[PDB]
Amino acid sequence: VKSVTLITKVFPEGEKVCAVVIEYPVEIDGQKLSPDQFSVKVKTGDTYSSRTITKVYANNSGGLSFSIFNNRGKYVVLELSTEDLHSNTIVFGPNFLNTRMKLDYIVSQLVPIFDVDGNEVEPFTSKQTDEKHLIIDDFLAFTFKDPETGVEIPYRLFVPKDVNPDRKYPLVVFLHGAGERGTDNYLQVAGNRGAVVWAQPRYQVVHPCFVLAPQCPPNSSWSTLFTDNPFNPEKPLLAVIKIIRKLLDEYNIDENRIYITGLSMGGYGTWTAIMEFPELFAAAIPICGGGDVSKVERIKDIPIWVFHAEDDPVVPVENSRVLVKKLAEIGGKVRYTEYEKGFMEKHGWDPHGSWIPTYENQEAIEWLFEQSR
Amino acid sequence: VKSVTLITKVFPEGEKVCAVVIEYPVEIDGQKLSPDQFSVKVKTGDTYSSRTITKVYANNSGGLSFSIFNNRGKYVVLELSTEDLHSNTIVFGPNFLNTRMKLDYIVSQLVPIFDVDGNEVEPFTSKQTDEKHLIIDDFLAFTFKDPETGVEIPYRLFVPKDVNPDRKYPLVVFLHGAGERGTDNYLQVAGNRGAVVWAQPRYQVVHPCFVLAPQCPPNSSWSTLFTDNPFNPEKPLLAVIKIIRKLLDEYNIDENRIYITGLSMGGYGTWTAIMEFPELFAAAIPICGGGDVSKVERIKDIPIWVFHAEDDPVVPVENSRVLVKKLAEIGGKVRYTEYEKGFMEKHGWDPHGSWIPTYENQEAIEWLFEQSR
Amino acid sequence: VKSVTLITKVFPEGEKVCAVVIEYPVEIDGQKLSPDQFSVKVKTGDTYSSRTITKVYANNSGGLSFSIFNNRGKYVVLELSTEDLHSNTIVFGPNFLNTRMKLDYIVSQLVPIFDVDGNEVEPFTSKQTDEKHLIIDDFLAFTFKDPETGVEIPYRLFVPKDVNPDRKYPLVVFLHGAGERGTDNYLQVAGNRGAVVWAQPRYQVVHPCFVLAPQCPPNSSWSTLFTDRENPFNPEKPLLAVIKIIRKLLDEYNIDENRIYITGLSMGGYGTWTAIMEFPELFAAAIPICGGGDVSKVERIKDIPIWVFHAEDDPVVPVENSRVLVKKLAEIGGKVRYTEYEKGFMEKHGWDPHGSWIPTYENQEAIEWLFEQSR
Amino acid sequence: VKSVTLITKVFPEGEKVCAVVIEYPVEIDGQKLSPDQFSVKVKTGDTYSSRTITKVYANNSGGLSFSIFNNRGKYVVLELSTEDLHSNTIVFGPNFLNTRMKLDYIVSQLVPIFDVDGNEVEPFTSKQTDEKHLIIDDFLAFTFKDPETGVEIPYRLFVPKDVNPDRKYPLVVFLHGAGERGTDNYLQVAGNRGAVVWAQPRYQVVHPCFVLAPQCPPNSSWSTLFTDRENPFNPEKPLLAVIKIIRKLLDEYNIDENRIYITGLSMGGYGTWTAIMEFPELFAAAIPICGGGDVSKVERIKDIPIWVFHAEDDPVVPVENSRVLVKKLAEIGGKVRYTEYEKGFMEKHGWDPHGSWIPTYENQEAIEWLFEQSR
Amino acid sequence: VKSVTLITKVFPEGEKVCAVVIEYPVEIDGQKLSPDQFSVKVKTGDTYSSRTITKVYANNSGGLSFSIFNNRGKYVVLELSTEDLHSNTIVFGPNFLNTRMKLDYIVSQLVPIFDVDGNEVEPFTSKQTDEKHLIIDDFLAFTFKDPETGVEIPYRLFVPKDVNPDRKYPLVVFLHGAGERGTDNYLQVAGNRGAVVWAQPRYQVVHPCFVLAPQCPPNSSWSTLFTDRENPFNPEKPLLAVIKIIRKLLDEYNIDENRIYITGLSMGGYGTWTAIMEFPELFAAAIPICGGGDVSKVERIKDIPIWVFHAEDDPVVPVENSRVLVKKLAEIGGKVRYTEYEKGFMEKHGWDPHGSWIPTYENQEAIEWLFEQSR
Repeated sequence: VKSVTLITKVFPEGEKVCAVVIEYPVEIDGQKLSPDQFSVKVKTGDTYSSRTITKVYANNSGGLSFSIFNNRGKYVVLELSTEDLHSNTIVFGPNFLNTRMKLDYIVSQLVPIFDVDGNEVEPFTSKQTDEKHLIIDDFLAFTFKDPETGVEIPYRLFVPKDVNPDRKYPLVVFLHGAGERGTDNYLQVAGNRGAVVWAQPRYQVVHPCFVLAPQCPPNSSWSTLFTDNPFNPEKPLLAVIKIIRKLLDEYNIDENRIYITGLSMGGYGTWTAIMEFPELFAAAIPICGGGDVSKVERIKDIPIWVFHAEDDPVVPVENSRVLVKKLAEIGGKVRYTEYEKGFMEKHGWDPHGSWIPTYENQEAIEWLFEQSR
Repeated sequence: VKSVTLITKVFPEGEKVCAVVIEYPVEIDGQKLSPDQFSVKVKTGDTYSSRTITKVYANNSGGLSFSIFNNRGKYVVLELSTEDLHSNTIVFGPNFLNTRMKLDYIVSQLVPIFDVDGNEVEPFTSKQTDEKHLIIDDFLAFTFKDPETGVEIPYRLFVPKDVNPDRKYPLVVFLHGAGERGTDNYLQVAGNRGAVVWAQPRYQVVHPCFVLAPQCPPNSSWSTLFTDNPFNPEKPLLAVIKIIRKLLDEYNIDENRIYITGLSMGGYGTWTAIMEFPELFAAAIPICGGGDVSKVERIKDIPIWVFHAEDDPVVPVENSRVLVKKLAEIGGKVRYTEYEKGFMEKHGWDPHGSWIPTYENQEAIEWLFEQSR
Repeated sequence: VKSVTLITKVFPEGEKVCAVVIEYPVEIDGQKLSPDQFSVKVKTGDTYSSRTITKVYANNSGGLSFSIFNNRGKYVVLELSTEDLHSNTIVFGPNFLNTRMKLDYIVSQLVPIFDVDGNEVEPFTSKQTDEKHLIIDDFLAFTFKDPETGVEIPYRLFVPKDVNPDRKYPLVVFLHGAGERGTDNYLQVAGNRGAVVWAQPRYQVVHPCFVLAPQCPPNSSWSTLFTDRENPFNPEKPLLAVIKIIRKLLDEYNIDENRIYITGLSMGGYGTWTAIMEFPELFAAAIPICGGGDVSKVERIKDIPIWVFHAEDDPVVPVENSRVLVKKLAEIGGKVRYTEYEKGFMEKHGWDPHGSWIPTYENQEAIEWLFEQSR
Repeated sequence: VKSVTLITKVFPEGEKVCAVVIEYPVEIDGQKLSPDQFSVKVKTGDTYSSRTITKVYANNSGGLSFSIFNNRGKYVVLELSTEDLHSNTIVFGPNFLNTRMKLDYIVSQLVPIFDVDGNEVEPFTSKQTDEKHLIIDDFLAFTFKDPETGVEIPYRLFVPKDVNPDRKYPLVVFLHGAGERGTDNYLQVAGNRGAVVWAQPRYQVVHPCFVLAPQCPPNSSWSTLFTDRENPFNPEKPLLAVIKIIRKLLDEYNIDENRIYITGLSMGGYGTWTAIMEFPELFAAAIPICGGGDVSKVERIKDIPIWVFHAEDDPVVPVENSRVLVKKLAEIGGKVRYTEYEKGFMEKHGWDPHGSWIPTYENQEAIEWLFEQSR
Repeated sequence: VKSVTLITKVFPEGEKVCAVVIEYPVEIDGQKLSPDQFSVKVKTGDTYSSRTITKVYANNSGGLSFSIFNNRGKYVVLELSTEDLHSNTIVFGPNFLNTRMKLDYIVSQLVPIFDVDGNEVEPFTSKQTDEKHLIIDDFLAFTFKDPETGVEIPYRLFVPKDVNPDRKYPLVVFLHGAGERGTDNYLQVAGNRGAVVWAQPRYQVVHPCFVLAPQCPPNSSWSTLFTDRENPFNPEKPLLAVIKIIRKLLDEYNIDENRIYITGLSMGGYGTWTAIMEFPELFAAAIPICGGGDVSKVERIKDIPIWVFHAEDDPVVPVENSRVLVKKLAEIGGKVRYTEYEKGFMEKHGWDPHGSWIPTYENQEAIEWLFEQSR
């Protein structure tokens, strides 16, 4: 068997293994395939536990493309349940610091299966020969060192394809994630849909654009939140602005539509970037953060859509209310969606994670792309 | 008993029997009625199986109008569960060709029931004496023969009521449905809410309008999809344009607001009608189809809202993406709602059936009626 | 449709309607019948509730019989869940007096059905036209007028069938509990399996067998239980009458003076203890279920085989009532057995702990044991 | 991997695959094994379904034995739910003829596992390489050729072990039902616990014991049941042959002429009734389960202890068939017992009411009773 | 509130807290009480979990007694689900040594309640103030000092009540299993129904009865089981001591030398086998449950009635241990019975297969049988 390839996809909750794709040396008859023919298990961290296969099928493609008219062949896709316990690639160890386990899978075809010419294909068992990281393999990895010197900032950059080069396109800049701090240049783009949502074909076909997901080192934050008032720019945020300038230097990016959005720490981060560099950004979506209300007047002309859940037990909701109230009463350009108590838990999410429905809200995506300077 | 009348209503999934209405020769006390007093069963096709009665009540009306203040009399309504196995009137036999069984019901009042003057009304059992087809009996049946000659095209036409005649009103033209092909002049209007949604009082009170649901014969399609590139007009679509001209000839229809929408085969159909007759239509909603991207420039000024689910295993989603991407980058007037993988199955629908949420989306109805030339 | 007949049968917790039999104008093939073609409902008391039909079949007998081989005939049997709420015929009224519901059913064939001839019998709906009381209908009804005391006592008696007139057979006499008191001559045979078990074919065919089941009248009781707060151990008129009727039976029938057994529950349990103690000469063996006791008198019963039953947690009749008789019986040289149902045993099996007669009449060992007794 | 062995065992409703034993090249610690490390599947008939693995453990025996103390060895046992749909080895074909499925399994170790040495045996997948028939493999296979009639009769015989050659022991002869007819010499010992119960260690160790289990051939039957519609009570060739083989056994073995017991079910129940009535001199005691009867002949069997079993609602063999023999037996002076399973009792326990042999062979009282009989 | 008393009772799997009784300052009507007015909780070990209250009622006794008739008094009984996780008093520690939890409860009346006087007792909350050990509190505690060997042996002895001093009565001696070893004199009477069943009123009233339940000390065991890897069949000091104490009892009490019965499980099963084989003259009958054997010695026990019990799949004590003694007993002329619980039987009933003492002490046949034995 040529390979068995784990597929990962970023789900509102974070990155998960959603499929295994097995490459056969012959052409499998999908019609006759079924979940009970295979097993897929995940190592954590010393025993394996089962993954629920929900669907099976086939193609000469080898991503997750199902077609009823030819269910075949070389490639067999086993879909996995995203509700499985160990579906997540990221484990939230006991700080504001998550990590991404190396992926450890064993896969077996359990019984013989029929190929297109009606042979049997014999059982096999195998560890994976691959990962493939969906929409997260299309973000370029880069490093930027703040010279003079010298905080290094890994970042991920999505460049649109294939999109006439004598035109300029928006930049969406994203800020994770206390949990997503680190040095690996992956967490920031995998913790949630913050960076990746903008890169989905559904939105790219209609708002082609760049996305920037920089990564804050451990023990630092975007604002002086974790380094002590928590509202001033900290050197990682400082460095991001410079990365933005480099990107406009290097790429056909529309200076009139640089958008910024961020989450929790990256919430503070968003308010802070707009309040310190207010000529730079065309619009903002700060999610469950705070910022300096004495400085709201600087940003009265930036369209902003604020999000926060009422029952956020990590970042008090009042941190959004206060900015929203001041912004609005001074002539504004502000929206505000304050998720009701119980809403989040009703949808199976920690009430801090208000970024989940926010990035799943097509009204807000569309809104952002209507902004300009 | 004067009659027992099956009521049908078109549900997003298609037409179903949702009630039985029994006409008594005296006036029944609804207060005292209950589901366990009756039985309703459906013949398929050689045994009968039970229908779940969910609610009972009464009136001098005899559609499904429940009133708590007088629960009486002549008329007894038994509501049926739309989740029942054999609730659908249409069976999807093994092609791209569905059919509508003749309706075969037996109904019994099981125990004596009380009338308003406190008599008993004795048990009875009966086959149905009637169908009544809701909002599907308000579409006129007509035939059009393409003279010269001679493909005949049955069609259904909803004419608004009662709406000052010295004014012009929009035409909504709908295209089913590979499955809904046939000759009966019913399938097209019963397969799903494609034609009927526009005719609902909720929308008619505020956007009075005509609707046209023509029917494509078997073995043909709207575009050269099923007759072989699948993007050119096939003679049934050709004939529809002529039916549209006849209708403007015959009816006070606003030439500036002829809207077109369609589904799958009728998806291709929609793109095709706009790309070949671009002066004719004011807006379009193509659902899960494709069309010719070399011809997108002709339609750059037609407002279009495209719909497709990501995991459509019949019509690849890329068929919408490609048109959307080209349309947008050339100056557009295009929306796009690409339902996420898992969305459809989460709501109990085959992921091909993206027309179901689309016609259930009040934003899209309203949108269409804001268009004009 | 010729008739619709309610089939009742006495189950451990009393008599329930277990089947409905419809006599069709022609025969019918049951192979093609199915539960969802019919409906069965009870009234209670001004609405109906459904009986759940668990199997449909056909025979030519009219009872419950079914062979895979010939599932056909003019009779269609609809069997009903015995676990249905409204299956019991007897509503337990207060305080200690039960009443049987006049039975009230409507039945439907809902869809056409195939016949042997055929091919279609049309839907019908109907009240019932007949009860059939399976096993209760083999007990002849009689009334006895006690010529010494006026008291009238209705009774039901089972006479064995196809038995040699030249041999003699045992008599089982059953005394019912308070709740079965009445004047209808039905209750005491339908409230539990107390009379009827002895009359089941499974037992009759190995131990043919008369059964006398007397009814005691609503404002007395077998012993001075309900007719005195001093010592409810003395024989009351109804019990005394029962004796005279045992003697009528002996005169009228080929009954074996040496094997007149006696059992009863609760008020009938006191009844049983009182009977054997006041007439030690009469009975071969006794099964007193939840009753009570003249302890001063166990010496007269020293030689009668007795198997006592009671539940530890009986909240109506303290278990100590059986324990005391058994203790004394035992220490005096006995011929006594005693099964005392553990706390919780009854509710575990879904039974009020007072109803200890329920597992007892279901005990094959107990039945067999009674029959190996004699004088 | 040295072998993968299917363990079958005869359960009350017939023979099921209950375990899969894998012989590994080294020993293994079961302390560290768990059900989710393996997979077990049957074919039927061109797909597989899973057997549910309920416990994993190791021994050095190769059978089902497990001690908490040393959960280790080259053998790994995967125990399987006996409630799985595809556990039975025997598919009930029509009309009255069952067939055993050639067995078809694939087994997997899915993840690496720790060994004693060690530390890793890699995943493998495999068809089985062996059946082991637990208890059916102690019955020697023989065929007898009846020299008077040509008929060939395959039979299985259990010979006791570690028993004194100088004493003599009982013979239990089992006659199987219609469905077990055939020519394979396996069916009649695997279809139910009829032969094998007598051969279980729990009983052998208190009542050592030969068991003869003859097979009757697909187009006849023990009595003139299936070979005549006039009176299916006469001995047919297969039964007659069985007698001759009892005599061979007596000649060849230290069997006690005074304790040749006989039981069978259904066609074997008729068989049993016919055998004892036509050869009253031969058998010490009989257990005929759902069979039928020459009533004219019970006088010859007057002195044979007999315990009849039947279910009231048997839809294949009317219960009246047992009732009639029992009634007569009883009134003539007997030595007859009779347990008749109440309507519903069988389905309550999940059993077709015809299979009354199932609770019967599970009755310790019945087994014990047979062994206290003799001439 | 006068007191809150924990009611414990010995259930087949050991002693559980089954009720909580509250003594109120006045009487109370239980007719008006309901489970949701109270709360009951255990500690374990630094949190509490709820006991589920299944019924509330009142009496004037203080124990579990309830009559429908007078549901009233100063005592309020809260009955608790015996299926609750934290109901057992005994935590099974390692390796083979169990310990009883000091008991730790808090109880609440949550809402006001109506009294007889009345009309309101206010909410209260409280630790318990009392245990009451139902049946374990009828066994007097004693210690014996073996004057030949120093060994001290605690024991519990049940003396019958209201019994004639002039007659003599049986002695049942129970030897507990490894886990009940200790020095507390409680374990061996609370770990299972081994001692206490004989002491239940249901049995006492038909077979009055002493029960001796000795405790063996944590680092030995009745036979040379845990004190030698050569042959664990010899009498160890603790067993020897037990004998001397049987003799003390005979001296001190009206015990019948002809009916000293003996039973024990596991380590107590070995104990039982060893006892009767080394002192054949002493015991009338034995029930050894999952134990093991000096096979060379069964000839001395040839005449002792013995009913052995073991489960086929016991993973601690191989069933072959019972099979071997039974086989020999049988072939030598016996007086031996043997019930061997089938594989799966135990787990089906929710029991570890080693605990075969659980169904055994629940077997009325076994109990009755022991009592018909004598010399």
